[PDB]
Amino acid sequence: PLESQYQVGPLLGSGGFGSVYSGIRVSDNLPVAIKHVEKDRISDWGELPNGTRVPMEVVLLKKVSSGFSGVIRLLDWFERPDSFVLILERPEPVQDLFDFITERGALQEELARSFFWQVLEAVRHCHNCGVLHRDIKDENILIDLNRGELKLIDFGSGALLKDTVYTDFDGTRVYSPPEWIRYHRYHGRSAAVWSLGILLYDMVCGDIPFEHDEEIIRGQVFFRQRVSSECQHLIRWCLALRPSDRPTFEEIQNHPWMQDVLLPQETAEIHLH
Ligand SMILES: N[C@H]1CC[C@H](CN2c3ccccc3Oc3ccc(Cl)cc32)CC1
Repeated sequence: PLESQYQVGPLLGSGGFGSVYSGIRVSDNLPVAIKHVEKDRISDWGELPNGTRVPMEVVLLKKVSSGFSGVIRLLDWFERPDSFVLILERPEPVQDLFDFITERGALQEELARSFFWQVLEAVRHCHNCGVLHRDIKDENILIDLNRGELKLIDFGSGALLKDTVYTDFDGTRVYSPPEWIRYHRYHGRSAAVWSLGILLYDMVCGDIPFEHDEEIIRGQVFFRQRVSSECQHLIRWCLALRPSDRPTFEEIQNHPWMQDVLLPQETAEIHLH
């Protein structure tokens, strides 16, 4: 019944994640995103609790989509003969963090603090649910412009969280940690923290800190914008070369730069209205 339940609108984007369209749920006019993925291009499968063969992406989304959170929720899904179709929440109006930064340049620290805090809360939620995102970056973060609320997208490179080593990685290279570059090995949480350091730098500097493998491995951070000593410190800690020298999520959120975070609505009033 997919074609009757949803009115399809314009294409929003396409890439390694498939093709995503704007949509409306006909039942109640709820704005949705409709994501199509060809079966040929799915290397990663799992099974539901009740147990049919689905993309791992659906497993992971189902695990994180219970209750409210800073993740774009899976509302429904459908199987077609050559594709899967996912129905996702769609905030309106919305802009991804990559475009937002591209247009406004480097973010004021107050705005970066609010945004970074919300990303931490969302990643914590994922980890709590037993999901590792593995591609945390500006283009996988949506901003609900009216509410000042950030939402994580794209679990297509994600995995079940585990305490043992990962030796596969399909995320974005320039957000990938030095242990991946050097050894093709990482642990979930510490690699996530590295990607968070890259993200935070991107927010306050308006560009990523490392372009080449050699710079990632060297791990020396140069600031191109005026950034507070406390923010520089947090970034440098997240980007520690040794995984065990990086902060835990608790330590990031208890860091002095992260004090007195604005609520999402206040952030929208001050910075987005
Ligand atoms: N850098 C990208 C360019 C394409 C869109 C695609 N998109 C999406 C892509 C992949 C997985 C889930 C997605 O979930 C969405 C939910 C809601 C909207 Cl409005 C959009 C998506 C977002 C920004």
